[PDB]
Amino acid sequence: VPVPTGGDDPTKVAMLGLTFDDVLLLPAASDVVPATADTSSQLTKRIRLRVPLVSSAMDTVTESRMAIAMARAGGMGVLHRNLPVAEQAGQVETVKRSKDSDGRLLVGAAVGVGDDAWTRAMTLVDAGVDVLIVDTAHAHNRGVLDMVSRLKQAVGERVDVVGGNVATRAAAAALVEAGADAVKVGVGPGSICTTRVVAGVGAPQITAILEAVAACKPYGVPVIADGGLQYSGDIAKALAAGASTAMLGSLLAGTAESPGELIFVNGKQFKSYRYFQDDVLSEDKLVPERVPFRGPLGTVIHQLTGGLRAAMGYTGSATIEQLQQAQFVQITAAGLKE
Amino acid sequence: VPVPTGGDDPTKVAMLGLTFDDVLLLPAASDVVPATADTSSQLTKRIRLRVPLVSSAMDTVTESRMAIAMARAGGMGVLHRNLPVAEQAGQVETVKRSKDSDGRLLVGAAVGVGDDAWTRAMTLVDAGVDVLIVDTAHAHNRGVLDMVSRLKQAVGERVDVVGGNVATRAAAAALVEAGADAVKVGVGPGSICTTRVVAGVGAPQITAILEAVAACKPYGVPVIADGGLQYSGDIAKALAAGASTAMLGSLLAGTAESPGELIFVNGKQFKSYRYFQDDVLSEDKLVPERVPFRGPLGTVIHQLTGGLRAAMGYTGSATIEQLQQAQFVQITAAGLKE
Amino acid sequence: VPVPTGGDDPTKVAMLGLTFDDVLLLPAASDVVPATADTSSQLTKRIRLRVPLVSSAMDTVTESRMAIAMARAGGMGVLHRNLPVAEQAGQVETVKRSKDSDGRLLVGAAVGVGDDAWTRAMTLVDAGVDVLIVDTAHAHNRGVLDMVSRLKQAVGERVDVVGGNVATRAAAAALVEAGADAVKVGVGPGSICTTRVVAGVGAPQITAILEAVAACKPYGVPVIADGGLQYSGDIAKALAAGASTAMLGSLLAGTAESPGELIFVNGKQFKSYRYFQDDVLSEDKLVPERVPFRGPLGTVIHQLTGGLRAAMGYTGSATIEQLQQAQFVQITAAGLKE
Amino acid sequence: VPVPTGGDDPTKVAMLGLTFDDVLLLPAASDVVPATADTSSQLTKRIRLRVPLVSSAMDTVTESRMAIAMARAGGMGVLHRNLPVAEQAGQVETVKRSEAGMVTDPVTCSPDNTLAEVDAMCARFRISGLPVVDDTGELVGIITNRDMRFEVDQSKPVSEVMTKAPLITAKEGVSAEAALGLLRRHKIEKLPIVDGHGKLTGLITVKDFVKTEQFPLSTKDSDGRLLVGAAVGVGDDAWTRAMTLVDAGVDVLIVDTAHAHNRGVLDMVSRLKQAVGERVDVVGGNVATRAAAAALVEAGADAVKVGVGPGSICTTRVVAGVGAPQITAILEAVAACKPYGVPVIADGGLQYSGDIAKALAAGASTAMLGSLLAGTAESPGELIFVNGKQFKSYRYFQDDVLSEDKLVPERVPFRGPLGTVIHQLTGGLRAAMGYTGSATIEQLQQAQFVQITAAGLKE
Amino acid sequence: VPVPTGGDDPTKVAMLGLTFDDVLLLPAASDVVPATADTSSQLTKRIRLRVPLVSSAMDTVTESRMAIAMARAGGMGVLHRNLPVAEQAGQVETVKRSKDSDGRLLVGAAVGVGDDAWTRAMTLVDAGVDVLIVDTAHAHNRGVLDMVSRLKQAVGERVDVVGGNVATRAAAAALVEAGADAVKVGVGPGSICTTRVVAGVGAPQITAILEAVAACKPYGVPVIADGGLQYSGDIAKALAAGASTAMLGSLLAGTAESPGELIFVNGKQFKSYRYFQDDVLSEDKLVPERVPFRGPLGTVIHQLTGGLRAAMGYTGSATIEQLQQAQFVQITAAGLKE
Ligand SMILES: Nc1ncnc2c1ncn2[C@@H]1O[C@H](COP(=O)(O)OP(=O)(O)OP(=O)(O)O)[C@@H](O)[C@H]1O
Ligand SMILES: Nc1ncnc2c1ncn2[C@@H]1O[C@H](COP(=O)(O)OP(=O)(O)OP(=O)(O)O)[C@@H](O)[C@H]1O
Ligand SMILES: [Mg+2]
Ligand SMILES: [Mg+2]
Repeated sequence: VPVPTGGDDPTKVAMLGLTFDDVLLLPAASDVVPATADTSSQLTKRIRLRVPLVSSAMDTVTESRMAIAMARAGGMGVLHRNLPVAEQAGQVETVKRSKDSDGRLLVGAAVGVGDDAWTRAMTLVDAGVDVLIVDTAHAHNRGVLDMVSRLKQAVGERVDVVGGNVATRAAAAALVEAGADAVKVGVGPGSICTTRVVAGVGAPQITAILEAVAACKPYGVPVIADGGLQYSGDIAKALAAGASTAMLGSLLAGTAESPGELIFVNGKQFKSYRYFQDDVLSEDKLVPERVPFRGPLGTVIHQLTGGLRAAMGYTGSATIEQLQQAQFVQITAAGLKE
Repeated sequence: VPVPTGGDDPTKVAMLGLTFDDVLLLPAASDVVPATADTSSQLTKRIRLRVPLVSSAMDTVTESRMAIAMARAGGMGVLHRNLPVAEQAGQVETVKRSKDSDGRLLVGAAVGVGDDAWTRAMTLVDAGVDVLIVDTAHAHNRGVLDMVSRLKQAVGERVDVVGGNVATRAAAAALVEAGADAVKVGVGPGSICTTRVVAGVGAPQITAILEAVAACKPYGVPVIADGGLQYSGDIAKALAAGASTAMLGSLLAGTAESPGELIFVNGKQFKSYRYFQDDVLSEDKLVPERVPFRGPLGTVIHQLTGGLRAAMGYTGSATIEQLQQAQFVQITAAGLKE
Repeated sequence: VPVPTGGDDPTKVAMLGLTFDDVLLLPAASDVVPATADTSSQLTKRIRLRVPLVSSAMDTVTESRMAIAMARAGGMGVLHRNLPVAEQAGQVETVKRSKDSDGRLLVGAAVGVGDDAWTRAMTLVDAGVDVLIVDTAHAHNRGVLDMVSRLKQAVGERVDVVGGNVATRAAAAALVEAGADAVKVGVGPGSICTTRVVAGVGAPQITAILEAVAACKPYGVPVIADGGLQYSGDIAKALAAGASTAMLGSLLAGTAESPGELIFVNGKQFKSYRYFQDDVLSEDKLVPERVPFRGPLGTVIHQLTGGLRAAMGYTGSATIEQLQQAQFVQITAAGLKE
Repeated sequence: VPVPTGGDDPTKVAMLGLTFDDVLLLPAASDVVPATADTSSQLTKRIRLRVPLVSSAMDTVTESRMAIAMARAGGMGVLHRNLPVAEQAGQVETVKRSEAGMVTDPVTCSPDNTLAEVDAMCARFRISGLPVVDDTGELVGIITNRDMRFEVDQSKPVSEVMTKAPLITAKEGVSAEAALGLLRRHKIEKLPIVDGHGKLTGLITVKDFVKTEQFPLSTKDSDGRLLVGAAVGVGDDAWTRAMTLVDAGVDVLIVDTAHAHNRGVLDMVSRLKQAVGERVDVVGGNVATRAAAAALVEAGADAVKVGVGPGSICTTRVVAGVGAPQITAILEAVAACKPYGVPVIADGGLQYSGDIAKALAAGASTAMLGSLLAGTAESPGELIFVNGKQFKSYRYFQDDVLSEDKLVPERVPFRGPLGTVIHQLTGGLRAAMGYTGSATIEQLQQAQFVQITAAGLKE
Repeated sequence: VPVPTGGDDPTKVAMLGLTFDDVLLLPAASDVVPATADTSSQLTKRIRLRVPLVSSAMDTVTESRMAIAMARAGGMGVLHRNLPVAEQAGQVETVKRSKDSDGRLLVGAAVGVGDDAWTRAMTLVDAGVDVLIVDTAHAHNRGVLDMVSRLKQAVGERVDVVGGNVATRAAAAALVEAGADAVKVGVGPGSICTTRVVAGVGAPQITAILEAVAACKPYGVPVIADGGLQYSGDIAKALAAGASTAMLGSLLAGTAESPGELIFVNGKQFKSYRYFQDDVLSEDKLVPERVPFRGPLGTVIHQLTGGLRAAMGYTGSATIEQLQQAQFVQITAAGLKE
C-alpha cells in the first residue's frame, strides 16, 4: 500500500526527471541529406529563424556585437539587462541601425519585473526592439505573469513577449494564459548548478521541456530550451524533445563576439571585463560572493548546426517540426561509463 | 512469479531508499519573496525556533559556547554527554545564566540509557535544561522507549523529551507511543558512513524522513533530520520531505564556536582538543581505534538560511509547514555526473 | 508488446541482479546487545561453527597453519588442492594431530572431478578430513553432480560433502538433489572479476544467494557465500540474504597464518611463495598468463565479527537464523557517491 | 495521466537501452567442455565461418594482409573502400590468389615486362616464380629466384633473362603422382601445366597442400581460395566498384553505410541482390531498430549489420545525439531477422571478449572486430618507435554523409600479432559457452542474461 | 702533477662555461632613470637600432609580417630561408615597399652556403635587402668564411654581411678576418638543447659571448647573442657580457606577427602552418623526425625592453656601451634553488 520510496503520498515524488545524458535519438527511416535539411524554426508565434539558436541575455554573452553576429548567423541575440536603461536602448539602436519587415537586423532584449522594468521595456520598444523577454529565475510568479500580460496589452501589436524560465506544465500553461508568444524553459538544469546545490531546487531539462511542450503545443506557443547544454547533441535532443529553439549561454561566453577584452595571462588567453541585478532567486544571490577565450562565434555555430543536421539526417527529419516528433531511447548508467 | 531481484519473498527488499542526491525540489506557483519567508518551525510540541537548525550533541560540535551561539542565532544547541554529569550541568548553567518564558537562552542536553543516565537527566533538569534528548544510535530498543516514557512521566511537565535516532515508520510510531515530543531520524544516513561499511546497516535519509513523518505527522510530533547533510539544499530537501528541524553535525565541527583550541600546523589552521561512550552500536565502537577550522558560526548559519529561503521562494512556501507540502522530482545517475 | 529492453522474449533478461553495494540492512526492533549476540551457524547439516567464517580453499589462503588458526578462531578452513595428494593428506594429518567428537580440530579439503580426484578424496578421508568440498568453477555440470553423489554414497556416513559454486536456483536444487550437505554459491561475484571481463559470465552475489537459498532452505541445506566480499558489512548482508556461512578469500591471502614467507621490498612488507589446476572455466585459465602482508589473522577475524555483531544488534537478531530473516533497503547510485 | 518521464506520449521514450556492461551471462546446466565447444557460425545465409569474427572494413584495420590472416584464422575480413576501385580490386585479387589451390592458375608476366615488375608481383603474391606467356597465351619462358638473384639492372626485360622455351612441362589433367615424379626427376621446383595447344593453364606444387597443413582452419570456397569481403557505398560509383569487385572474385559485398534505414541503401541492396545474387552474398549496412532490419530483410540482404552509435563516448552520440545501446539493438534486429533466417553481424561497442560472448548470446551470428584489430601487425601501416612505445604510422572516397568523420573536425598504438588477440577472444567465447552449456553458437543464442546495476560496475 | 679532473693535458678541459643562470648583474653607482636610459645599439658596423632586438630567422618566427613589426618596434627582423628564392625575395620586397636613408623599413635575410646560396643572396640584394646573414649551425668552416668574404667583396658597399653562429674566440676572429660586419654567437646554448643531447656539443652562452667579444671588440665588430635566452634578465646579461644585440627565437615563435594561422583545439589556441634545409649539423638533422599562441609582439617587446631598462638603471648605464662595462657576480647552485 505505501509508496515504494517512502511515505504514503504517491505524488510526493512527482516524476522521474531525465536529462540530456539520459536519452539518445533513435535512428529512423530517412531520405534526408544533412546538407539539404531545413533547420529553420519558430522563435515566437510570428518570428522564424534560419538557425534555431538564440544567444542568452547574459552580461558575459550578449551585447550589441554578439547580437549582430547572431542575427547575421541566422539566429538572434537577446541583450542583457545588467546595465542602465539608456545604455540598453543604445545597444538596441546599435543593432538595428547596422531581418524584419523593414530589412533591419532582429534583436531581443531582457527586462525584469516592476515599474523600473516597465520604463525599461517602454524605452526598448521605442528604440525598436523586436522581442521582449521578461527574464526571471522563477516565472511561476504572479508578478511575472502580470508583467507579461501588461506588455502584451501595451506593445503586443508591434513586439513579441517571451515569458520567463519555467520547468513545469502548470507554469508554462500559466504563461500561455498570460499571452506569452514564447515560453522559455529551464530552472536549474545543470547537474552541478548553483540552484541545485544551494537551494535544492531543479528540474532535469528533458522532462521540463516535455511538460512545457505538453502545455504549449496545443496553443501554438514555441518553446525555447535554456540551460543544461554541453554539446551539439544536446541541441538536437532539446529540439527533439519539443522545443522550437535553443538558448546558448556558457557555450558563447568566451567567444570573440561576446563582451570583454582579450588578455594574455600565464600563457593562456582570457576575456576580462549591483543596482540592476534586481532578480531574487537568481544564482548570483546564492553564491557567497576569468572566462577563457573560445575563438570566433562562427566556428561554434557551424559545429552546432553540423551536429543538428547530422541528427536530422539520422532521424529522417526534413524540418524541425518533423524532428520534434523523433523518439528517444533511455540509456542506463553504463551508457555514461567512459 | 518469483521476485525479479531474487527469492520468493517480495518484502525481503522492502523499499528503494532515496538519499538527498536522488531528489530535487520542483518549482511551484510562488508569491514568496525569499527575504520575507518565515523560517520558523517546531522543534518539539511546545518549542518553536526562529531558525530550524539544531547543533548536534557531539563532543566536537556543541558545548556551552556553541549552545549560546546557536540560541542567539535563533536555533538551539544540544550539549554532548561525553563528559561527567557535573560538567554537563555546569555547561547547562552557563548557557542559562547568560529564550524561555524567563528570558534565559534555550538549551538542550543529551542523555543515555541506564541508572547513570537517570542521574544525569535529573541533574540536568535541576540545572534548568529545556530539552532532554535520549540520544541512541538505535532508538528502536525497549530500553530507549522505557527511558523516554520514564522521563516523560517524571519531568515531562517542565521539559521536553526527544527520542533517539530511528529510520523506519515502526520505530517512529514506537517512539511516539512512548510519549516523545520530537523524533530524531537517521541511522547510517551518509554514503560512506562507518555504520554502512562495518555493519552493513543504513537507511537513505529522504526515505527515512518520509517514513518517520508518515508515523509522526498525525500526532503532531516534530521530526528532526539528523545526518547526511552536505549543503543547504539538503536542509531544504529534508524540511520538504516532512522534517520540522535539521540537526547540524560535522558542518559545525570546525567552527570558531565549536569546542577545541585553535592551532596552526603546517600553514593550516586546525582545532585540537572512554567511560562515557557507553552506547553500543555507536560508530566509535566500530572503528579499530584533526578537525579543520571552518570559520565563524554566523557565516555558516547565514549561508544555510539563505539556501533555505531561496528554496522557499522557488517552491512558493511562505512557511515551513507549506514547504513540507512541496514535491520532489527524482533524478537519474546521469543527473549527478560532473 | 515487445520487451522494453529489446526483443519479444520477456525471459531473455531473466532478472535484475543485486550485489552487496546495492542494499543495506534496515534497522528493526532490537533487544540484542552486540556482545551477547550468538554468532553460531551451521556450516553443513551436521557441523556448527562458533564463528560463521570459512577460509577459502585457495593456494594463497589456506594450508595447515591457516586451517589450525581458523579452527582455533571458531571457524574452519578448507585446504587447497593445488598440490600432490600425499602432501594434502599430510596437511590434513597435521591439522588433525594438533573440534570433532574426538577433540581434534575440524578441517576441510577441496577435491576436483575425475578419477584422480576420487583417489585424492579417498586418501583425504583416510587421513581424517571432516569436510570434502567438490570445488568447481561451475557446479551445474553432470560430472560434478555425479562426483558429489558418489562421495555421498561412499563416505557420506563419516564426512560431509559440500557442492561447488552455483549461482542459480536450478543449480542449487540440482546439487541438493545430489545429496550435498552444503551448497557453495558464487560465480563471478566480483565487479571487475576476470570471469565477467573475459567470459562475460557472472551473477550478482545477493541475488545469487537469494535464489540458491530459495532452492536450499526447504531441505535444510546450508549456503556458503563465496566471493564478492570487501567489508564486514558484506558479511552481514550475505548472512542476512540467507547464507549460513561466508567463505573468506582475498581478505585472508596476506595474513600471517596464510602460506608464503615474509619479505620486505621497497619499504613495504609482502609475501613471497600446473598439473593440479585441472579445473576448466577457472580464472587462471582466462588470464593471459606479490600479495601484500595483511597482519595477523586474529585482527581480521575480530573486525569481521565486530561488524557482524553490530549488524545483529541493529537488526535485532539474537542468532544467525534470526539474521537470515532481516530485510533489505535497495539504494540508488547516488547512495554510493563519496 | 502524465508519463512518468514527462509529456503525454508513452512512446516518446520508446525503450530502455541496454549496453554490454548492463548484462552478464547466467550460468546454466552444462556438459560443454570449453575446448570441445563448436564456435562455428553463419556469417550469411550461405557462408559459415569456423570462428565467428569478421574484421571491420576500416582503413586502419583491414587490407589484403588482414583479410588473408583473418581467413586463415577461420574468420573473414572485409576490405575497406577508402581507396580507388582499382586498388580495392587488386587487394581482392591478392587475397584470392594467396591460397588458390585447385587449378592454381599461376600469375604470369609478359616477356615485355621488366625485373622490377616481376619483383613487385612476387612481393604482392608471396611467390618466387612466374611463367612467361606471349600474346596468344602460349608459353615463352619462366623466371625464378635463381634467374634474377644478383641481377644489377632492374630494367632488364623478362625476355632477356627468362629461361628460354622449350621447358619441362606437363599436359592438362596430368596426375599428381606423375607431376611429383617429374619434379623429383628434373629437380625443377615449379612445373608448368599446359593445354593441348601450347598455352599455359596451370602450375603444380604441393605447397598449396602444405599451407593447408599450416592453416587447417582457413575459410575457403569450393575452389579452395580464401574467402574475402568488400565494402561498397551507394550510387553509380558504388555500382561500378561493386561490379569490379565481383569481377575480381569477391565473395561478400557489404553495402557499408552509417544509416541503412534509407531508400538509397535499400535500393542498392536490392539491385546488387538481383544482379549478382547468385555469385556473391549481399550484407546490409548498419541498423539499430527492428524496422530497419525488417526493411533490409525485405530488400533481400543475406546478413544485417547492426550498430549505430554503440559506444558510450561515441562521436555520434556526442555530436549528433544519436545512438542505440548495442544489446537492445541486437535484440530488436534479431527479432526481425531470425524468422527469415538472416544472420546478424554485431558491429561496434566491443571492449572485451566477454562482450563478444554477450553479443552472440543476444542473438547475433557474428561479431565484427574494429578498434580491437586496428593496431595489430596484420593491420595496414608501418611500425615506428617513438619514446618508449611502438606505434603504427601511414575525402574523395569517404562519401558517407552520416559517417563520423563528417562530425569530427579532424598515433595508432601497436597491439601485437593478430593471432594472440584472436586466440584470447576465442578463449573467452569458449569459456562463456562452457559456463552457459552451449555446445554451438546457435545454442549460445538462447542463453539468458542477468541485468546488473551501477554498483555492479564500480571498481 | 696530473690534471685534477683526469689526464695530463691541462687544456683538455679548456674552460668552465658560464650560462645565464650562473651570473647576476651587480648594482653600481647610478644616476640613470630607466625611462631615460638609451637602449640604442649597433646591429652591425653601419646599422644602429633603437631597440637591440633582432627576430630569429626561423621558419616559425620571421617572415614579412614579423619583419615589418620588428622594424616598426625599433628592432629588425631577419627573413628565414626555408623557402624558394623567389618567395624570400618577394617577402623582402613586401617589407621594403611597406629605416634606411630612403625611408623604407630595414630588413635582413638568411642565406646558406653553396652556389644556390650565392644566387639567393644576389636575388635578395636585388630585392633591396639591408643585411645578409650567412647563417650556419657551425660557422668555423672554410665554406662559411669563403662565402662571407665573397659577399663582402661583391655587395659589401651596399649591404652588411653577418657571420654565422660561433662559440669560441678563434671562430669569431676568423669571421672578423673574413670581413663579417657582425658576429652571431651561440652553438648549443640551451641546457636541454638537441645539439648537446644528440651530439654532445655546446657552449654556455655567457662564456661564448665573452670570448667572442674578446675577439671582436678591438675591431669594432658588433656581437649578436643568439640562443639560450629565457627571460628579459638574460637579455640584460647578454648585453652586459659584451654583446651589442640579442636575437629572439622561441620567445617570438607563437606571437601573432609570426607565421601560421590561429587554430583552437581542445580549448587551447595554437598556430598551425626538406629541399631548403640544406645545412648540415642543424638540429633538424639530429631529431628522429603545434606552437602555442603567445599574444601580440608588442607585449613581449615591451616586457623585454622594460627589463633591459631596469638593468640599465640598476647598473648606472646611460647607454648600452656602458652596460657592456657592467660587472657580474657568479652565484652557486643554491642560488637556483626555488
Ligand atoms: N605464379 C604463381 N601464381 C600462383 N601461385 C603461385 C605462383 N608461384 C607460386 N605459387 C604458389 O605459391 C607457392 C610458393 O612457392 P615457390 O616455389 O614459388 O617458392 P620458393 O621460394 O621457390 O620455395 P622453396 O624454395 O621453399 O621450395 C608455390 O608452391 C605455389 O603453390
Ligand atoms: N619447369 C621448369 N623446367 C625447366 N627449367 C625450369 C623449370 N622451373 C624452373 N626452371 C629453371 O630452373 C632454375 C631453378 O629454378 P627453381 O624453380 O628451382 O628455383 P627457385 O624455386 O627460385 O629456388 P630457390 O628457392 O633455390 O631460389 C632456373 O634457371 C629456372 O629458370
Ligand atoms: Mg625457391
Ligand atoms: Mg627453392
